[PDB]
Amino acid sequence: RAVGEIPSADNLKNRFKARSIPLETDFTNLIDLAEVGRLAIGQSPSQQSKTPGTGMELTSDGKLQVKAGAGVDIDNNNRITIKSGHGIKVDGNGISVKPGSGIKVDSNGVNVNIDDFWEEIRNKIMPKGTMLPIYGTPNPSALPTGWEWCDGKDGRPNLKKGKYNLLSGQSSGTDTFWADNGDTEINVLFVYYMIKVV
Amino acid sequence: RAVGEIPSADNLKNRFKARSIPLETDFTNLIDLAEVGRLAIGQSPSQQSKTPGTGMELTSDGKLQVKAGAGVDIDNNNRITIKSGHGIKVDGNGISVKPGSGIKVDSNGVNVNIDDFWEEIRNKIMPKGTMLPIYGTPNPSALPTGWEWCDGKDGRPNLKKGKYNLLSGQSSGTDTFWADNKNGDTEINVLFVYYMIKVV
Amino acid sequence: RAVGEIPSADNLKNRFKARSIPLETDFTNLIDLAEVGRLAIGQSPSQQSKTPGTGMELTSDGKLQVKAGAGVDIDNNNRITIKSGHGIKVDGNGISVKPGSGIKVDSNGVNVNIDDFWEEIRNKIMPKGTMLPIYGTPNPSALPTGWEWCDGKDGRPNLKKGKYNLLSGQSSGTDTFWADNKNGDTEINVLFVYYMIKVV
Amino acid sequence: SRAVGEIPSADNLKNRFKARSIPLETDFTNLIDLAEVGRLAIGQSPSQQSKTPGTGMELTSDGKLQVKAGAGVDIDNNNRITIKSGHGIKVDGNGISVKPGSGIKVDSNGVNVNIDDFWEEIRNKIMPKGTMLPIYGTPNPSALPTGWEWCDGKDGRPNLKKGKYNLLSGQSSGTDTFWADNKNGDTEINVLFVYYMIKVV
Amino acid sequence: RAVGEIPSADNLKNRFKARSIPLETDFTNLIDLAEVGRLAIGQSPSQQSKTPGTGMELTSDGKLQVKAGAGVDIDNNNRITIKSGHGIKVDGNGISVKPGSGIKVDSNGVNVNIDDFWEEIRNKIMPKGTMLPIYGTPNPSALPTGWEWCDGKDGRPNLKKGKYNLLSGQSSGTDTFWADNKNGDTEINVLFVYYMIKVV
Amino acid sequence: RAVGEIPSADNLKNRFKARSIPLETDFTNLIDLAEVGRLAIGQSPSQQSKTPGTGMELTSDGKLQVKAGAGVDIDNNNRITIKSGHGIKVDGNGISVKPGSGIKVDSNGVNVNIDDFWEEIRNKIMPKGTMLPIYGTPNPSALPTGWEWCDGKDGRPNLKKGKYNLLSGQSSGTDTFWADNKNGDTEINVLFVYYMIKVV
Repeated sequence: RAVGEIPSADNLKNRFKARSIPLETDFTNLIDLAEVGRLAIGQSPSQQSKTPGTGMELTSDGKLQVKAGAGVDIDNNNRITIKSGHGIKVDGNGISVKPGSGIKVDSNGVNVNIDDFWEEIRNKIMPKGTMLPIYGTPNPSALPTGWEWCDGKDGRPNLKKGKYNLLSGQSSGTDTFWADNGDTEINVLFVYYMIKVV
Repeated sequence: RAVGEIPSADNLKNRFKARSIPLETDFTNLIDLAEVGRLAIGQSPSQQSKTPGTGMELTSDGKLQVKAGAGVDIDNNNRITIKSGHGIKVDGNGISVKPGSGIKVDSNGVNVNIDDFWEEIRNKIMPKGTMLPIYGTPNPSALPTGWEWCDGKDGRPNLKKGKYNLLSGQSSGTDTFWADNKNGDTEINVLFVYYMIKVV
Repeated sequence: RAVGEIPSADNLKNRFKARSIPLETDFTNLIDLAEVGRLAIGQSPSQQSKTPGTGMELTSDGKLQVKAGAGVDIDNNNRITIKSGHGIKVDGNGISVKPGSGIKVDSNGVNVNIDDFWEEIRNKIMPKGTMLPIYGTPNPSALPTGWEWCDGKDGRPNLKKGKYNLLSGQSSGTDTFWADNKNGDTEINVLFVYYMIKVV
Repeated sequence: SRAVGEIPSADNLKNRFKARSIPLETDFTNLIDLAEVGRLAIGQSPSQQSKTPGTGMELTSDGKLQVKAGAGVDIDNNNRITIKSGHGIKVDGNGISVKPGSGIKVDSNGVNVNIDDFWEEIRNKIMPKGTMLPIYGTPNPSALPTGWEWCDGKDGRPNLKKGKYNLLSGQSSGTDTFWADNKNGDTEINVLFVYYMIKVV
Repeated sequence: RAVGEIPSADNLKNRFKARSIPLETDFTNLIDLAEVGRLAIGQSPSQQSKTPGTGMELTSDGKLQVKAGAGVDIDNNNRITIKSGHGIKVDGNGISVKPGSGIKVDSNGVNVNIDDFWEEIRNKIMPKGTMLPIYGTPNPSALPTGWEWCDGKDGRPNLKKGKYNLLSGQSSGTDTFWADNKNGDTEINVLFVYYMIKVV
Repeated sequence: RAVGEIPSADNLKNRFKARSIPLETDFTNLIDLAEVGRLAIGQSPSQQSKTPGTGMELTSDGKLQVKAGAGVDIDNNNRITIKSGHGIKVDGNGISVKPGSGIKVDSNGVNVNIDDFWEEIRNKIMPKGTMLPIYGTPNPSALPTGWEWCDGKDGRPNLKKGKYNLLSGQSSGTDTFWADNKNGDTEINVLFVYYMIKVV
């Protein structure tokens, strides 16, 4: 090397000196960029609390992930999903109620459906063999399910066995008696008796 | 520069040597600081499985985020929410059952409310025009809703026509027969009751 | 130091130069490594949008975390759980329906249980002191809950005071009339029945 | 290294950094020792017993290492070390030599006396102008040395052939004669003939 | 540090990479500068002959110094000086010739000075008591030093006894003879001279 | 790596920034140390003249060495030595004057030695055959070298041939004339001497 080509000591010293502050600046930036990862997982000495954020944990090998609690699960594709218990179904419509006996679910919500249980309630209220009179101007209202007119058939009392057909208390069986001219008028209202067969 | 001032060769060499291990310690720490990020996303060569943690995925441009599955949604404010189907409402108070007909929902849970349907059950049991006798010590219990006394008003039967007012099987209209208390032979006992009739 | 030990100027130059590209690679790789964490929280100048990914937010001290919306809660051990409003139970078995009055919850769904409310429906339909006749082909059928036979005991009406025991409209009390079997011209049929009365 | 898959492991990175430490330590040790050479050369090293330039050398005030000239030594116009010559001495391309003056010749045998420059002066301190000497010639006299002539009467010279007998006599100037006999008398005088020369310078 | 302030990866990468060639240039120059002193002492792997230059040697502790040979000395003040032997003086005027007997040294050079030895030479030539005739033109040349006239004083011969004063014989003393100037046949010619005599 | 071991960012930053000044000191000192060699050879940009110091030059391969001028040589051992021309010799005693013909060198300096040339000077003054009268009483001084007594032997003249023995010009040979001591009228004085003759 030609000695004349080489710079002055002062030039050389200043070329070294002039890199100091750019270096400190680059390294400061590089350290802060790296610190981001540690802040993210909440393990930085500069944080108030050395713990991950809401709903997160750290695996043994430093993966930041969802910490699942009650009602939450992870499916086969590593997706966050809902664990369903009794009365719930989870499908593509989301979380919905599973209808059982006497219930029907719809856009109005969870609804009662009497079809499944009204007969059981009737049976707890009125026993087999209960008789009820129905007033009909000419005609009585329709038989409700489980009931039959008292027409004599099929084990059923006959209540057209005369002009007058009356119930009397506290025995089984039939009888007749005769009346009619006297001092005492008895009024009668005609009805149609039905009987609970079930 | 005055040559007397310049340190010895050993001072100088020692000054350079004394920084080597300090430097090694700083670069080690800095590299391990940098690595944390790559660990967090499950992409470190030092991890067994190079996959994000539970519930998580990476965007194609490097963001770590939740991966929503069945019943889970992301709302308009990027929050994690629940998707409700039929019979479920989701709001401020949380996930609740939406009450429909015959159902009331409170802190005891999902409850039957009979107000919405008991009448319908009654009508399946007891048709319009049903007549029921109520015994009254003097006074009968009050009418249930849908019932009236058989008092001869507004088309209803009049079971107060005379002293004795009996129901008889198996037709419509009224009639009368006579008993004779002077020269009668067979005693009939009678209990007075108050008949009501179902007017719905 | 003996001067013969010392390498050529060109050897010394070469060892310095040979480290330039390696050092550049190292610093390149360290910068990209440390970038991963900023990419992950969505704060990288290289990203379209400087926002966390779906479902995530940044705290003020730089933590990446789940952004909880409607139905979603964070428990005491920092877990993402469901917030249950009315109707809903959340526990180890998951999201279930909480059963209240008249409801039973099982593996078939939400079911109605009548035992909690059928009696209130009965009472809406039939008041205390209602009387019903029961035809017993043999004996009668059995008594329903809340009822009793009209056997004259405990303030109940005595419907076996005689041979013939009839109900009549439209009062309280008892009485008797006499039918003329002897010489009466009109037959009356009588079907015997067991009257029960509702005591609640 | 945009894609995360391309970025080396943390261990590999740390090992690349660690690997350079000792090579760096070596390189700097060598560079420092290379630099120290100059400081040693001028005898200013802390590691040297005496903080002085080596034999014959000094340092200028702006740091140059140069010769320190003492008695007899000079620096010429082209900055060359040379010899400073006083009287008797010449210094040129042939080296240091002796400057010859009067009566001296210098050659490879050394300094020599050259009588050509002074023998006449010595002669003149011994023998005055006018000195006459007789030369015996068996027939002929030896040849005249420089500065002498025969006494033949020319240019004011004594004439010693005027007669057959030409004798010198003390204690005057001039000439004269007296008569003897060739055969008769009582006392014989013997004569040897010579050739007289005279010093004319 | 607020993450928005931090530069892009790429920006940082260019900041580091831009220093490479400036650094190489600086180390190149600094090594070349260091190499100067090893070149100066003739100890450089790039020099054909690893030897100090003309006139120089290295001490054992690495000082670069003059190597003195014949005629050259180092004085007490470490100055390069000439060593002088017989015939020579070294002083402020430099190297000069020291004059001895019969020598004068001046700006013309080394000269013979006959005053110191011409008398020795005369004594080797002419013995004490030598007589020489001086032809006077009337008067004779001056006496050389060491000589006196033959005037008859202080034991000098008297060459003015008579009219005729001749040298003779082969002996010592004086005598006289008588010429027959009256009757003689043979003329004898006489030239007069001034005899001087060497008295040292 | 356990993330709890890694120090704070401010700690890491401070460690890098701590070294900045020490390194500025070290490189400054090292640059100054290297500069010493360039100063020594007088090639330093901070020197007024980019020239070697007094009596020095640089070889083309960069060696600092003595620049020999007139009088000065470099010997086969690379030593600075004196170059000797005519009249000078150089040896263990240094520079001295070399003695030739007619010259002796001692501590008094350069001396004329007449033994080498006085005979030549005699021969330029007096030729072979010169005759000189010596006065002595009763003996002459000793013969100088190169002379003999005129005693008639070995080709020399016989000046003791008679009672009186005179020299006469201007010729060769011998003769006799007669004086008259009885009758002569003219007195001649004679001084007796010893004639010697130069036989070289």
